[PDB]
Amino acid sequence: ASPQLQMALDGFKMMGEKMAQAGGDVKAMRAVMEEMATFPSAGETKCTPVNAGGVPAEWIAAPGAADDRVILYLHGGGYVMGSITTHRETIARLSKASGARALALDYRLAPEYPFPAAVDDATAAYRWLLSQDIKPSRIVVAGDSAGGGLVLATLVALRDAKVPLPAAGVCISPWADMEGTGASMTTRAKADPVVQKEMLVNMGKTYLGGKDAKSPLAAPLHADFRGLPPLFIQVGDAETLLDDSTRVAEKAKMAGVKVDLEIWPEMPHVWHLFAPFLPEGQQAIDKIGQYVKQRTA
Amino acid sequence: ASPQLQMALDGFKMMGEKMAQAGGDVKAMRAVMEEMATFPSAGETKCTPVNAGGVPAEWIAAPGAADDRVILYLHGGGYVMGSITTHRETIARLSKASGARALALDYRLAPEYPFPAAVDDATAAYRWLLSQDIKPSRIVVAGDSAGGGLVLATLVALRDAKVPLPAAGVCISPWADMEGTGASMTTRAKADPVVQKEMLVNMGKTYLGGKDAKSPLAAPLHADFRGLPPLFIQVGDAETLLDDSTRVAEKAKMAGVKVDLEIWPEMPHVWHLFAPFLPEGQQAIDKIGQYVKQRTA
Repeated sequence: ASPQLQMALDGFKMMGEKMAQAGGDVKAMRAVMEEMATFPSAGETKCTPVNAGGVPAEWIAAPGAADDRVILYLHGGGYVMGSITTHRETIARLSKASGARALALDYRLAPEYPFPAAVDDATAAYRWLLSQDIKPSRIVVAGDSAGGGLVLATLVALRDAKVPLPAAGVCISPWADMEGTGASMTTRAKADPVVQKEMLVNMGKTYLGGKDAKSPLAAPLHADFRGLPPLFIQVGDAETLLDDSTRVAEKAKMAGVKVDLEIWPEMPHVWHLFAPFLPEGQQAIDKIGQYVKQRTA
Repeated sequence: ASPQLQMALDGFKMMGEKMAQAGGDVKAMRAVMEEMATFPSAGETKCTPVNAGGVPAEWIAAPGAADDRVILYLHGGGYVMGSITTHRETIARLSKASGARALALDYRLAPEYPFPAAVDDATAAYRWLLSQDIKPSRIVVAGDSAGGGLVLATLVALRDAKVPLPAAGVCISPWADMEGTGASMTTRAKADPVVQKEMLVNMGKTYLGGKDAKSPLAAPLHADFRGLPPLFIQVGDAETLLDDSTRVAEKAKMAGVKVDLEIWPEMPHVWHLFAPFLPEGQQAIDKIGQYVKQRTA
């Protein structure tokens, strides 16, 4: 609302500053994000670890979510950090709001497993879902920041490989440009308390392992969008990644894709994560909820 | 349990500044507290307005909560502000954690309705509960800050009037001493982001109506405690009101009252109010749940 928004902004502002303090050290960075993670929904949420075609994963089901309606969820963390643990609360709420069971992927991360390890797990995971006899028309592939990028990458890979595509793709504050050439990397630098050009390019370099920064599957800004299923893109105005969402939305419509873009005024990066006390976070999760139903009916 | 406590502390520090910038403007102050309050539990909580013996009130029942087991909840806000609206969330979490239906009072506030109106509403609300065939052994009277105070005053007044007493009383960071004479007004003044002596003595004066500050039903540190039911007192170590709790716990013990005092390290004033994201918030509420449950078996 705003004393709520201002809690969340100082929230990231502190996350943002412990980030800097970890330096290049990736164990530290991982701990900064894991320390912010709580799971207040745990008590009423069913969690079942599972191997998703060789990808460590977890079924996350809010009460009376359908077995046969499925979100394949791809967590953010710059392709170097995050885990089922950091995003578990958001996924549970998306499950509730959508009446769908989530498969939350623990996909391999950089520097240990650089690009395209993440993409191969996502695709492996999706192909596993089809193997379990879940209809493609009952699945949506959803993710935030890096994982929002990985949603586009994944759909592109799947379409290349000629695998039945899913009912839609949901991108929260997606990261699609590895070089940070977006206008918003300057016009939203003041407003954004955590994502900045330098730290993001550095995280990109780590993901790429010296491979080409314009590789479609790593930087889906530069990917071919023709034939992808409907895309839902939520992004905040107070985001250096605003123009990853604006440019992807423009390019996909031009390619004939059905896109819905929401630019949430004053909201910061993956504001969904502050859902428990930030009304906009839960509002944004309820909109995704409805989208998944109107797409999987 | 620290990136979260730091968000909470910043929360209070923002609130404390908005308090100071209303001056003594009571309309404005009442707006600061409404600003900060949300009700994320609303969707699963049954809320029923009611007149409680000529006191505007609300039944608030979490799922599972029983009709015949009740918390008379008495909200904080220094006897001048707060409402059912400010404390709805904390009250619904106390409802779920305790498996008890709660009655939230919009008790009358100074300076429109100075001391003793709050105490007359409280006791009027209590006797009404009894008129509705709710057994006193199935009642707990619970309150935070000013409302913590009001729990003590209410049990004193009820005992003096020979009204059959409830199973227990619960005081969260209770305000017992109108003159702020405790060691913690000096030893915890740096640590506590929200309660300072000056602002609080001056807020007592508003409640008192120039009546005596040692007045037992206004300052229950000075009340006789002999006869009162069991008390649960929870207070933060990072609180100027810490010694209100320790002093009240020592007097009460000495007067034969079965008293359970918990000092919570680093925690600030009514840290419960941050339960949605602050884990020690929800823990503190979970304990009150267990206390109410064991005291009403």
